[PDB]
Amino acid sequence: SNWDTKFLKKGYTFDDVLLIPAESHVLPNEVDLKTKLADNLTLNIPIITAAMDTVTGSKMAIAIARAGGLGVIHKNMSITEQAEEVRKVKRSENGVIIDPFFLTPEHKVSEAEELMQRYRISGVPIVETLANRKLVGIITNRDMRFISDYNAPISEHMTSEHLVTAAVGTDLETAERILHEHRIEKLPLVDNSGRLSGLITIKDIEKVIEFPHAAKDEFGRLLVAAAVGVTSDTFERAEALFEAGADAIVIDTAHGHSAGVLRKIAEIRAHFPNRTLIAGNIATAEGARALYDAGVDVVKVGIGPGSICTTRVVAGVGVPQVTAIYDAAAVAREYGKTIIADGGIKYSGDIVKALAAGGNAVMLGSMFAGTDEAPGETEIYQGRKYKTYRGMGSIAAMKKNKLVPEGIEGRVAYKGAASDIVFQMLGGIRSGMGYVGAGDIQELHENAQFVEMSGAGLIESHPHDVQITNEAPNYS
Amino acid sequence: SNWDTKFLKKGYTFDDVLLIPAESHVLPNEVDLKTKLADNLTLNIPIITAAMDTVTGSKMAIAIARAGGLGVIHKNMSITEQAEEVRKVKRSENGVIIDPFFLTPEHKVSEAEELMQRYRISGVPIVETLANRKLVGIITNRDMRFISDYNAPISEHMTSEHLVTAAVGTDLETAERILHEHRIEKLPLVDNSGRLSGLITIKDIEKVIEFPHAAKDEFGRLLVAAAVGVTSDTFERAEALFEAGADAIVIDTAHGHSAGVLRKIAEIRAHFPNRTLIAGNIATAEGARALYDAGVDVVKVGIGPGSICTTRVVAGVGVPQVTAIYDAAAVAREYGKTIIADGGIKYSGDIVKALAAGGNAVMLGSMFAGTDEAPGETEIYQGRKYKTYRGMGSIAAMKKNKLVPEGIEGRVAYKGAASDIVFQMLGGIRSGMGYVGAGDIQELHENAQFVEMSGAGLIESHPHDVQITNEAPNYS
Amino acid sequence: SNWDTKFLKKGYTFDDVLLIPAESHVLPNEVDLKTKLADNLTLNIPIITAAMDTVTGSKMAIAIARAGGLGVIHKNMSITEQAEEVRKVKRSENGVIIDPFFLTPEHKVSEAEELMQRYRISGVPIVETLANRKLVGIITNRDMRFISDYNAPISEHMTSEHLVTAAVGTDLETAERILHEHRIEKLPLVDNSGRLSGLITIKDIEKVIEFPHAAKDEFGRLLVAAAVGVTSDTFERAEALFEAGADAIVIDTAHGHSAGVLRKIAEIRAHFPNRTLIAGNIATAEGARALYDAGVDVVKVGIGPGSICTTRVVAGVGVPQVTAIYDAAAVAREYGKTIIADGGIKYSGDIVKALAAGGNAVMLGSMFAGTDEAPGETEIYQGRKYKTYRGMGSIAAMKKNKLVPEGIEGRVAYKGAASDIVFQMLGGIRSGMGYVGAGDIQELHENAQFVEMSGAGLIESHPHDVQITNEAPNYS
Amino acid sequence: SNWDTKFLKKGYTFDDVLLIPAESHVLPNEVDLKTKLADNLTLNIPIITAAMDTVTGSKMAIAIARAGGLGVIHKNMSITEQAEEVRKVKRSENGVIIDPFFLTPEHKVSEAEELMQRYRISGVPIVETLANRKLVGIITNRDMRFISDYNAPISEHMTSEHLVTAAVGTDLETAERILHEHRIEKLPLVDNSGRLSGLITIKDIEKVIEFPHAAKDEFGRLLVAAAVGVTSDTFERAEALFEAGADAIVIDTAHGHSAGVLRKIAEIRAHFPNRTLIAGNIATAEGARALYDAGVDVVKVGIGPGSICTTRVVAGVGVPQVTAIYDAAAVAREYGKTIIADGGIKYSGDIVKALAAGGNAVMLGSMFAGTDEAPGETEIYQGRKYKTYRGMGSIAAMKKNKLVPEGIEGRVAYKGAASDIVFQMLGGIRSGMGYVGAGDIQELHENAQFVEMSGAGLIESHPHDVQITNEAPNYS
Ligand SMILES: O=c1[nH]cnc2c1ncn2[C@@H]1O[C@H](COP(=O)(O)O)[C@@H](O)[C@H]1O
Ligand SMILES: O=c1[nH]cnc2c1ncn2[C@@H]1O[C@H](COP(=O)(O)O)[C@@H](O)[C@H]1O
Ligand SMILES: O=c1[nH]cnc2c1ncn2[C@@H]1O[C@H](COP(=O)(O)O)[C@@H](O)[C@H]1O
Ligand SMILES: O=c1[nH]cnc2c1ncn2[C@@H]1O[C@H](COP(=O)(O)O)[C@@H](O)[C@H]1O
Repeated sequence: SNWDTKFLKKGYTFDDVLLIPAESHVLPNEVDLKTKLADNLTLNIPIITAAMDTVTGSKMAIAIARAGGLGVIHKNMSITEQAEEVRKVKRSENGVIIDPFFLTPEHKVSEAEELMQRYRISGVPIVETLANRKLVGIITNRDMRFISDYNAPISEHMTSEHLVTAAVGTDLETAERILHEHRIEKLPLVDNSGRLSGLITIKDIEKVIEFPHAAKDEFGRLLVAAAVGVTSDTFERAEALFEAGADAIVIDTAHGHSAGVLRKIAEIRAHFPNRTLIAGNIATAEGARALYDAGVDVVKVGIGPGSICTTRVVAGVGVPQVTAIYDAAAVAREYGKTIIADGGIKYSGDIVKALAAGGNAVMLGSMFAGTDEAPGETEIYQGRKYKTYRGMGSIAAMKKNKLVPEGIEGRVAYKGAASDIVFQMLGGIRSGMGYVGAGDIQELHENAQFVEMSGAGLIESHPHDVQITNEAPNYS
Repeated sequence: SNWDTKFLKKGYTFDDVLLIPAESHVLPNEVDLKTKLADNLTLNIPIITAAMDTVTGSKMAIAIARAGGLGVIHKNMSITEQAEEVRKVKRSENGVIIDPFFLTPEHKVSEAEELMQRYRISGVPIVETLANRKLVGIITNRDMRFISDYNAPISEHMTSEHLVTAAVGTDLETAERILHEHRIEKLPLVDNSGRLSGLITIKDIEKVIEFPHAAKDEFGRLLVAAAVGVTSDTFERAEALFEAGADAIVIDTAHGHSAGVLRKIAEIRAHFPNRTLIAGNIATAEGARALYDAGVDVVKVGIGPGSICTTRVVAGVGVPQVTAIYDAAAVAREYGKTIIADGGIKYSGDIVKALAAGGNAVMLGSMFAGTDEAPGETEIYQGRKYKTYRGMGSIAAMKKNKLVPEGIEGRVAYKGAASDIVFQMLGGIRSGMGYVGAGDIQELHENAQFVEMSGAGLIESHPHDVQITNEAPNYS
Repeated sequence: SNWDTKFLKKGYTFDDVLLIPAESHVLPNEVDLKTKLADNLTLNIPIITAAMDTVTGSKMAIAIARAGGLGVIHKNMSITEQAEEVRKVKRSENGVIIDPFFLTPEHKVSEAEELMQRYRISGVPIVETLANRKLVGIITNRDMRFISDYNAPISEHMTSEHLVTAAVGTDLETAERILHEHRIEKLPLVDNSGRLSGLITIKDIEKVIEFPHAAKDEFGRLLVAAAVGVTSDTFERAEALFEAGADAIVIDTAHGHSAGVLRKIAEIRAHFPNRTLIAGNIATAEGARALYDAGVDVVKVGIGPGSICTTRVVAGVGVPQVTAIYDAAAVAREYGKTIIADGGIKYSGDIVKALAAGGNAVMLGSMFAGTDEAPGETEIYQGRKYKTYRGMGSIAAMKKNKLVPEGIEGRVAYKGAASDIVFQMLGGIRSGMGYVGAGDIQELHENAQFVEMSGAGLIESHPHDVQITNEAPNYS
Repeated sequence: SNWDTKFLKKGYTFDDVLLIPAESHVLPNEVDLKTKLADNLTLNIPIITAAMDTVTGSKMAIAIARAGGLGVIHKNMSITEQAEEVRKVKRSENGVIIDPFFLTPEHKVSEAEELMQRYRISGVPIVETLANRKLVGIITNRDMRFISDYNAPISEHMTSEHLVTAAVGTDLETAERILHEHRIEKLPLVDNSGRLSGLITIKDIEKVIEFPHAAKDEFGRLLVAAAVGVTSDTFERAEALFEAGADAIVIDTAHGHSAGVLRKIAEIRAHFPNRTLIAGNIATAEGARALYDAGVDVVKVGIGPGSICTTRVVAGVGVPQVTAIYDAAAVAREYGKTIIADGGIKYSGDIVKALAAGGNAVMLGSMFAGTDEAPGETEIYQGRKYKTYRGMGSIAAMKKNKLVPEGIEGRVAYKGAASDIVFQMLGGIRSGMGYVGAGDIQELHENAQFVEMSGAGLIESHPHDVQITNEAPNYS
């Protein structure tokens, strides 16, 4: 009976501690920000965007991946809508490197314009038979503008020129070379039998230049994760997401230490033995252990620290985030697995503390909530523009009247491009890691130490006794 | 001499702790909210409304009982007024299942309309003799509208039809059946000699449907408690209340660890050996022990935590509520008795903490203070409507000029129906208990543990860094 | 070297602790508020008014004494002015019970009106010779109105009636009897030789009725203390004050643990071996010991807690008041001497904590600062009236430009009569002592215990979550 | 692995502690404020002005030195500009006591007016040959006004009078005597061969009177320090500064516990074996040790406490200042070296705490930021005048767009002359040291102790419950 151990212990939150400076042999610009979450999941920056309908849609998942992070597409939409959202992220870069779009000569140019405008593409590979996939040509914009009547076989108006192709598996470096020698923009990839396997474009090559640290899969396509809950349509949902290309699924739950959740997760794992599973939230060592034991690959920590979260107020449950991460990370290392610090982070400095306490990555909602990419609804008050930001446990989100919320509905100032937000936080992360001499996150877990501060020390830590009219892009 | 133990120890209040999540095998919707306070007192929800003249009158006592709770009628009124207030609660449902109203043929229809409008009833059972109680008929509204001159014997204008009755003790299920077969709304209950014992109505049956979790007595009448102090008119008051139907009395005192209070309580118990006694406030283990030893059944904990309480400021006395509940609950279990956590609760989450620290029920004042049912006086400021809320130790309350107050006078925003307030708090209670895996309050005492948080952790616990224009019905 | 004990320990201030309720056998109205500070100094209430030029002049010293307390006349004025201020307090009640005013027949009625209007009196005892003091008569208002030309011997216009007198030493009870039988208002007291020793009046008898708990000396005259510093004019000042009637002097210093102060105090004691000495401020056990060892009777505790004090901010020195009182009171009991808790008290509850931590009395400045009696200057802002309140270490006070202040200049709202302020605080003191069961201050030191509270607990202790538009006379 | 010692310990900031009063045998006006930082560096007051482009230029370095302190000229300017800034401080008093300005008869009066107006001087010593330096005369204002055409040899218009001189090495006391007997204002110093070595003026003698406690070098010239970073132009910079007269250089770094910084410092020391080196910031015992071991003479402590500093927020790194000073001072004494408490000081009381925790001097930025001398830019808001104050890590400062700041840009109210600010802080320092009985800073380290206070105690420490409309020059 814990009646005699009713008051267990004290917990620390980001504002109770500071990282202590230490000898350092690594400059901020040379710290390694990569983090491997699972065999299949390694990110170039320890940053992940929350699965919230006001933060992560395909645009955000695309922007955070290009920056080297991971986006988790929210499940507050139909399985079909969420899967298509996921496909959009996979189709972004090297979109058709595999599983290309294509039509037959039989089809009508109209159908070609249908998919050229639906998936927004300059050309459509044309194969003899949808089943044979033997490349016979390709229809392009130039072709569509020359064409008068679209109600005709895409054949009559074609490109039966001397097809220039490359073997399956040619990389971007060699394709760029081939595209340059032939003054072309699209390079179809076919096997030794002329069967179409995919297509490489000049843009793909350019995007590699534009976003050098993008987190991508084996095919050079941006990584993406998607969330699902523990309901009757979970499998259906999970299989639709994986089939759309998801590199991992996130079983998002309010209480991950629930028998039911553990039951469903084991069933999900039993069905997807190879896939990467990230699971719901816990804030204790046993909760992390229960989830790992259930087959999860990555455990997300966080009960109540959310900016828009009212769990601690309405249910009276939770644990200060720095302590929760730490207690859970003790198990993550026992199992040689990973953890995501989820919530309560408001400053770049908080990210370094969350990582130093044992996190392998942090999930951010509030910090991205008002960007160009975030799906939130724009509002104007006092002339300034805002972006709605609501907890998934709020009334509006839990919608299709109030029905016992664990979160609130709010809004945050317009922040502009997410790439800028990310750039500001990485600088703080690199500086933080430079101060404690951590060349990589591993050293951070092993060497970084905290000094506890009081409310006054927190005051000293923030700028004080000075009137600020123009704030820093990394401080309020 | 405690001079060497002047600084005894540290105390915790609701905002210093959080309940730690734990493995759970019970969903929120299946947690058991019942709580037995005494052999005679079991509630369907661990909620009780404060004995304050701005919170609990008969309307509130009726609403909280229908929801499964208990209302404590305040004593800031004459003994006669408080007793009638109590009768109103007993007469609400199955109001005349026993001790029915009745008149004789002799009486004048006028007297019948007198009691039909005083107690608001559609019919008046008519007996041959007030002493014989032999049912001879019943006068109804239809009868009153047909009647021209009321200054006449209720006989001349009557209902000497074929009386349809049921034996004493027939339950609502069988009465409903009888009422339906005879297309009637009132079913008189008589003994084998035709003597009237009570009456069952169609509404009674309907109210059982409308409020399925109502806390009721052996007769299916809503439960109710009433408060009394320790003065010379206490006995007179207590006996008037019990005689009106009170299921328990609350000896409400500022300092329950007083020799005088203990003296009076023992005298009250010596006189009412069977009755359920709930007693004044204490905040220590010895105070609870002194009261239990004096014969009390349920001890209420709380010295100074009240929203409108100034005891800690003007007298400088008190103890942080979570510690007080806990220290007292240690004794409650030694004696195998119960405790009510009284005051300082502002959020549904606080209720779960109060219960987890050892409370068997919580008493709420502020949270109900501005509802439809609360007796407070309405005020308008800035266009919005408010409801006065004053401590019973304030000047105005202590009235029939300032006379050394231990509390203040205030007001709170209009909250609408109390049933809605209750519904919001139960949801939070069920979620809280779900997180720690407590299927019932007992498991809550035995298994739930607290983690201590600092001021910063409290900040993290509440929503932050987000502009809220539309709040949740369960958070501010 | 304390370099290894640089961080000595933690200190508590009034807002860190609460008194724990305990069994009680004494009602608030029967608690004993008396406190003996020294053989010569016993007060009826443990309250003393600060020696500040904006708080204690003769009017305040008179009002607090009538209530049973002690007033300390400030030294921010000439020795002559301070002594006369002191005489005014002694002349208030039984003003001429000894050392009466008197003139000879020789004098001119003009001189009689001079002193009748200077000291405001209805009559002037007239003696044959200033040196003989043989009562020959008495001139009264009635006499002055009958008199046309004042430039004449008070003899020509006289009262050589049958003198009614009483022997030296007759008390008020017997004098009242004599005054009543002779229908007179003034009763001269003479020795067996007709020599005038003093005079008793009807008012004196009435004032005993009006203020039953007044703190008075052996002659039934109100008690009074006066402050002096440690300078070259100290002796001159101290002897002028004692000669005016001071029952005690207060050697007020910023740092009482100074070699110089201890030197001067010992010299003051060596010169006044019988007198009651109260000395400067200390906040440690050794400081209290140094002062006691120097010959002081009562030590006042307090370095930095003052509402208008900036010592802790500008010098960075001080110790939380509850800890200081306690550390010093440990020595006070070793020496069997007393302590005054000086400063930082803002609520009546704070008084009980200060007494419970070891204080024998508390000195209040801020709480009396805006009363009728306080010498502060009235100011009007937003229509409301204020009363200036400045620390004696502020610039303005240290005046005859800024010259390195240890305190600030401020103002407080007009509070009305001090008797009302006192009445509100005693009620809280009696309630506080009732809760812990302390029948007298001694039991308070021996039995009362503190429970430590956090910032949150402090929040819980004060009224919260309620809009207050009309405050209590004992809370803000 | 510190993974098991992740939460190292608690840190204290100025607002967590208070100095405890102690027996004292020294009055404030007799405390010794001198502090020796190095063999070559002893200040008359433990105060140094921050190397910030909005706080310390030559004017400030001049004012703080005259007061007995040390000014550190910031490096946010070209090496040439910073060196000239430094020369200005050396030329202030006894400006030409050595290395005097001079011209030949050959030169044109025009060139004489060029340097008389560039360096603002009443006269120009004239020597036969720039290489011989044999004094032949001196041109003065009177001479320039008599002269019509400046395009002529300074010879034609001269002062070949009977030259009055003094031997090299004559002090101000004897020079004053010589200047007085000859009714002259400038006294050339020449060797036994008539070679000019320098010049003493009446003003120099007057400035000794005007600023009696000025911190000066062996030649009676004000002391001055200058900052440099760890870059490729450091040596060039350091040698330019020393050559301009710098008495010490400050290697200012964000993280002084960096391998690179330690490398550069050792190289700087290896090159300047005699010079006084003050180095970057650390907040740990090892960091101080690493720097001392690298050859630094004085270590400055402080990571994150700055008013305009955001290091703790954006990087999440730092340590409460009182703890940092103390941990570092433990090493300073092991090595018998010194420390400068850098940042987080807002009140004079904070200076005493910083010194008591082990500092030998404190560096102040914010407190001087809006003075006459501070280089900040003036701004007007609401009619009042402000002075910009920005962290050297802010965007604007890091300028020649945002580029990952560790500090912010702000402004502070106009404060008037710095001499007044200094005067207010010394008074508080002397009072603070008087309370703990510290006759000098050494006793402060050895005897002073701290008592820890809570948030409430901090409240008690500051003025409270009083409306202040006119603040003290030493408190807000
Ligand atoms: O209504 C809610 N209640 C509790 N947690 C929520 C709610 N909505 C989102 N969250 C979680 O809390 C985190 C808050 O992130 P933040 O806004 O950056 O602090 C998200 O990643 C979600 O896991
Ligand atoms: O004037 C008063 N002083 C102290 N306690 C009071 C006073 N008036 C009511 N109370 C008590 O404090 C509780 C406050 O409940 P709350 O407003 O919900 O926090 C009530 O149940 C009463 O027991
Ligand atoms: O300028 C000042 N500095 C420090 N203490 C002061 C000053 N002026 C008065 N005091 C002291 O502090 C106490 C403050 O009382 P309060 O205003 O009731 O808190 C007075 O009794 C004096 O002993
Ligand atoms: O942008 C910045 N980040 C961190 N420290 C800074 C920055 N600018 C100046 N400082 C340092 O912090 C101190 C702050 O002094 P203060 O304003 O008096 O608290 C200065 O002496 C510098 O060492």
